[PDB]
Amino acid sequence: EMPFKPLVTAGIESLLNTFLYRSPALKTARSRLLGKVLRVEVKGFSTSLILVFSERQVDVLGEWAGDADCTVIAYASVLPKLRDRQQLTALIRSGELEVQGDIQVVQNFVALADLAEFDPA
Amino acid sequence: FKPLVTAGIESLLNTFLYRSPALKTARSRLLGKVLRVEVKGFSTSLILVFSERQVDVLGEWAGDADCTVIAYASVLPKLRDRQQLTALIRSGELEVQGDIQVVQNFVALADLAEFD
Ligand SMILES: [Ca+2]
Ligand SMILES: [Ca+2]
Ligand SMILES: [Ca+2]
Ligand SMILES: [Ca+2]
Ligand SMILES: [Ca+2]
Ligand SMILES: [Ca+2]
Ligand SMILES: [Ca+2]
Repeated sequence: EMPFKPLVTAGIESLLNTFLYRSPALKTARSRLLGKVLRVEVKGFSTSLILVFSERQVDVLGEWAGDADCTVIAYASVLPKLRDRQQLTALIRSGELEVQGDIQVVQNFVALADLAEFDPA
Repeated sequence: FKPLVTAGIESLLNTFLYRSPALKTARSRLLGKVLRVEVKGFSTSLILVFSERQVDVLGEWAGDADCTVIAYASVLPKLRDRQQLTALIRSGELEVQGDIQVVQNFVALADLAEFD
């Protein structure tokens, strides 16, 4: 029997790495996140998601004893809305997404996801 | 993006439910069943097709499901406890269409797959 939570964090990590780190065209967009710790608190879920950005991959953890550079709090249904910085600004303004710490981290993350969709690799 | 998401969900479900040979008789209750999962707020459906070897997940399905479940994402981790599924249906947190036995068997299997 494999516990559920580590399987979920491993799955998210695999998805993020294939989507964001596989293409070398995105290197300059990923550089903006190097060394950043982004904590994601999904409302209604009892656990946190912590994304640690390095040069060759992002690591996803279910716990983090240290400091996060940016912390985002939102319901899961906000994720398909994070299409670009415009939508991100509207979500912050409406209170659908709450940001603590460095707002630039989540702006750079959303910008990277936007470019990852643009880039056909 | 959709085939990457479904492949990830398929891998998660198979490692969680299909890895242990001890669960074979519990999985047999779902053989040939199709379970559609509509996560509220998301534009796409998740379709789970149960076979003896594995569960297959698809993002698109030209067909009917034996059972369809509709809920917000936060209700999804509450689906590994068979005794609370009735409470979720009663509270309206989980809406069920079609054959209720399919989701009951799925939750019973998910409960047996995990130490509390
Ligand atoms: Ca890792
Ligand atoms: Ca501190
Ligand atoms: Ca830091
Ligand atoms: Ca976009
Ligand atoms: Ca791409
Ligand atoms: Ca049966
Ligand atoms: Ca259990």
